Parts: sequence; C-alpha cells; structure tokens
Amino acid sequence: RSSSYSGEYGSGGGKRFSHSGNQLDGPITALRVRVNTYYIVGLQVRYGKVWSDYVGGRNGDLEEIFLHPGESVIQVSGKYKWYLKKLVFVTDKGRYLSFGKDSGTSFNAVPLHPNTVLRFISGRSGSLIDAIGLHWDVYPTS
Repeated sequence: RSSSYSGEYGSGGGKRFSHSGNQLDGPITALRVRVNTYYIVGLQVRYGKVWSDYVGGRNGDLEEIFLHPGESVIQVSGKYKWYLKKLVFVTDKGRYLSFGKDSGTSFNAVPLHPNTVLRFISGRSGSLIDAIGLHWDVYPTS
C-alpha cells in the first residue's frame, strides 16, 4: 500500500531494464555508477548480497559506494540531455552521493509516501543510461 514510482526520467532509446525481481534478494546495499567524459554510462545495484545484471556501456570509470547497514536512498535527483548526465543519491544517514556533470534537464525524485525508501530501479540502457525510474517502498523486514 506504500509503494510509489518516480519516472521515467530521460529519453526513449535503448532497451528497458527493471530490477523488480531483484527486490527478493534484499534491500539496496551498494551502488555502482560508471561515468565517462560526457554521460552516465552504466549502473549496477547490490540487493542484499547479490549484484543486479549490469546495464549500460563499458566506457568510463566506475565508482562503487557501499551503503552502511540500514542506510537507504530516500531521494534521487539528476540531469539528462539525450542521455543521463548526472545522478545524486541522498541517503537516510545524511549522505549525498553525486555522479556525473551538471548539464541538461533536471529532475528530482522522492517517495510519494512518508517513511519509504528506494527499493529498486528501472529504466532504459544501451551503451549509456538512456532513462531511469525509481521505485519506492517500505524497507524490507526479512
């Protein structure tokens, strides 16, 4: 009853992906974002102890952030122009995790219902991240 969805932010190219099935592996516990000179290139998210299937390209440097136990994302903002250019993940331990460059159209995603967190992502990808959507729900008890 508490789930919500923000998106889809970006353009309509590439191939759809969704981490809806990965929810069963656990809460989000880590993020990988690949970034090149121009764009957000790729994404991988750890659900419990299991990484999602990587989406995006091979170009660029990877950044890997491990969330603390019980830390979740409660806001995702960013920018896109043709493809995703910037992503900012804000956590409920007060951390701001920023990736990419400030150029393009801005978006800001927050959960519709209070006391919910980022449970999974979806979007579109190819050699880059074309679009992103954020799926919010209660933090998992089991």
